[PDB]
Amino acid sequence: NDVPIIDLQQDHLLIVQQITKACQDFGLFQVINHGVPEKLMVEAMEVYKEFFALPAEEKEKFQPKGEPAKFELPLEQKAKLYVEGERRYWKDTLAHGCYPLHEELLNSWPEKPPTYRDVIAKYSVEVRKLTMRILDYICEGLGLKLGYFDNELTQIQMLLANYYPSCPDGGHYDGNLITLLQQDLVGLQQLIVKDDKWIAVEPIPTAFVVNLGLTLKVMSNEKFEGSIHRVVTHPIRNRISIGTLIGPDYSCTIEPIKELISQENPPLYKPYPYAEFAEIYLSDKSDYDAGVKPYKINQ
Ligand SMILES: CN1[C@@H]2CC[C@H]1C[C@@H](OC(=O)[C@H](CO)c1ccccc1)C2
Ligand SMILES: O=C(O)CNC(=O)C(=O)O
Ligand code: NI
Ligand SMILES: [Sr+2]
Repeated sequence: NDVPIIDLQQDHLLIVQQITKACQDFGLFQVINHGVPEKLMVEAMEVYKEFFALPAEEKEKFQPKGEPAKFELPLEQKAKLYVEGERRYWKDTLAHGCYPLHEELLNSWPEKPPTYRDVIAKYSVEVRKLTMRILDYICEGLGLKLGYFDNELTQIQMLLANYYPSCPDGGHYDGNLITLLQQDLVGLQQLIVKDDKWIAVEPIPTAFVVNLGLTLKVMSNEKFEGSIHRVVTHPIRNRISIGTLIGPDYSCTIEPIKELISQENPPLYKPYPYAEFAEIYLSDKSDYDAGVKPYKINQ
């Protein structure tokens, strides 16, 4: 496995160097000793195991007008079941916003299992906290002031809990800024561009896989790579994974961070509305970066 595993209790400068190199080379890495309670990660996975085992009577409560929603605008934050492209569906996703944790938002979350709201609220807070630490390591690697992304660029925090039914014998960037993913079974693969080859991202049940989204690829002016990754169906196990997809509010304007831009390293994208990007990203799957192709410049 060539995917870096970065221990967040090493000396501070080694963390920054390792994260920086991973962001430049792959756009994907794993973190361990990351400060999120292991007992909470286990409880959250147990919550989704139970949720996906509930009977139809419960699951229908998350299916607007009798069927799962699609990832299409407007992308609401209330909890809903989603599907995304059929295969030989292939994936059920429970998704909802998590930030800020409002009463009206929490009130849309599952009531069963009865621990869902307490466990997943605590998990959201912890995963967010860790996500903001990692962005700050990225700030130091890019030479940006700490806290640069602690604003509307991280205003939206979508939890996407995925269930992949087994089959005996899908690639994308995430369009947002940064994603943390918890898994405990093989199935996640990263595209190694230089070989045009898919490789396994080893499942470490107490680690988080960190992958950079298209928005960060653009804002770093391609100093950092976004991760192109996919999931292959498990031949034996139903697989569950928990993604926390953090990024801009839909009222944001995305552009290469001006402080990174020079005469020698000009901007590679013009500014665009995130909401306009989001529409293309969700609709046009003709290429991985179709969402940002209309904004490319200096090529
Ligand atoms: C596998 N798919 C991919 C990634 C997750 C899942 C569902 C969809 O991605 C999203 O819905 C996220 C939600 O924040 C998104 C939506 C608009 C703009 C930026 C990011 C596409
Ligand atoms: O489920 C996995 O292991 C990977 N999930 C995704 O890439 C996603 O939901 O965007
Ligand atoms: Ni993804
Ligand atoms: Sr139904």
